[PDB]
Amino acid sequence: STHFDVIVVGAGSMGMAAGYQLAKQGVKTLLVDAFDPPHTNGSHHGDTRIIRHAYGEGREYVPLALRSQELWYELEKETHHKIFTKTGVLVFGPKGESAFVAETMEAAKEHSLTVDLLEGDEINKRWPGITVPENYNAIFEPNSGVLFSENCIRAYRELAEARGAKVLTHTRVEDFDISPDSVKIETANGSYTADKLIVSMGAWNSKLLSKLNLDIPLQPYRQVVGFFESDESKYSNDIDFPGFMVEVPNGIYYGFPSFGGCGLKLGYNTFGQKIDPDTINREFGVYPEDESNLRAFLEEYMPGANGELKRGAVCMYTKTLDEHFIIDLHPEHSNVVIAAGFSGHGFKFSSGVGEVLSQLALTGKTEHDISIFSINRPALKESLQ
Ligand SMILES: *Cc1cc2c(cc1C)nc1c(=O)[nH]c(=O)nc-1n2C[C@H](O)[C@H](O)[C@H](O)COP(=O)(O)OP(=O)(O)OC[C@H]1O[C@@H](n2cnc3c(N)ncnc32)[C@H](O)[C@@H]1O
Ligand SMILES: O=C([O-])c1ccc[nH]1
Ligand SMILES: [Cl-]
Repeated sequence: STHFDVIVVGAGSMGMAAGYQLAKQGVKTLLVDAFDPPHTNGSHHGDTRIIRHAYGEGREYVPLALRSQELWYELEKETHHKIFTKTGVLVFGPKGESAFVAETMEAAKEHSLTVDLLEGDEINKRWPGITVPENYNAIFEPNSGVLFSENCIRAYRELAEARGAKVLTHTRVEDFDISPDSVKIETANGSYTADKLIVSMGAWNSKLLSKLNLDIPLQPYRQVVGFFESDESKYSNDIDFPGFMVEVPNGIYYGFPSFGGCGLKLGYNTFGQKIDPDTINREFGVYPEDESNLRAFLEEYMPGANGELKRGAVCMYTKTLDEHFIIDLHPEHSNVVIAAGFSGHGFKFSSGVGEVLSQLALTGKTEHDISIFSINRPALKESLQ
């Protein structure tokens, strides 16, 4: 005989943040997760995540990125877990041949963000360890950096539970039963009811949203990252090697400086295997592209960090057709909030989204402008059953 004010299905990056925001307000919340967050089955492991402010995916994300940054600073002061390191983020690519680089620069200009603009040999000179052609240009953002994503979720969870939130782990939600005055979920461990529901199952939204009469194109992608033994005198966070996201002819790559000798971490963002979250192979190296795509980049742009592979991780992106998020109320149920399709670039915003989700669930509205994340926008090609 236990109901709840709000139920969060999927206590990961977005869900746990929401749980923390709700618990802080004394809202009796229940968070249900198929596993035990943080874990290595979803989209939040791999240890680190980049947070950028000058948004190359679109300047409309800036306000949320800035609020998220402030919230990350708040979390740092609230927990013993490490949350953020200001490595700065470097963005580069061939001059005049990168929409990403261009939009990043424009976003920086339009929002009066503090950035450094350099090109060619200036890049190589400032950051020994980086070798780009003379025709390359870049924009460096000194105030953005790296988030320790697993620590973020763990901190949010510990804070939320301490304030009353309940977390039901290793419990997969299998169905939903929504009424105008309440919401109900069904699991093998029991059924639960509340006044409001927040759906944030990550990669699994592409399989379970149909249970909510929603037909939205969502494609999960297998994305790997590798840690490589590197020249610490050049790639360590200690010597200010920055986090980065760059565009080269074959696509977009991202990386992190070596922290305490863990080695430089690199990822190839443009490519990934289309998969099912329930049958995805989470072993690094099973596909020759896993390690080959990464070394091809390192050999050309960061030769000193192309050493032995120290560690590998397999994680998932969940893309929408326009690659913009989905944060909105269910079109037929104002008491249901949806957080989906973060298309590989949503963790940095998770703190902000947690606040947005909490507001939508409790009031049906949010102070933040989330118009570009509308669940009813045509660019999504959504529908119902
Ligand atoms: C994969 C990846 C993503 C990524 C990245 C590097 C890699 C390799 N680097 C990033 C970066 O530098 N900066 C950034 O802003 N984003 C970056 N990303 C993307 C980001 O990690 C993802 O967008 C984010 O983690 C998405 O969060 P979301 O909360 O959607 O996904 P989750 O953390 O996986 O949580 C979902 C949870 O729900 C649970 N679940 C699933 N099914 C069920 C059912 N049936 N019942 C109950 N719970 C369920 C999962 O267990 C999971 O915990
Ligand atoms: O959003 C990002 O900064 C990012 C890096 C890799 C995937 N997403
Ligand atoms: Cl994602």
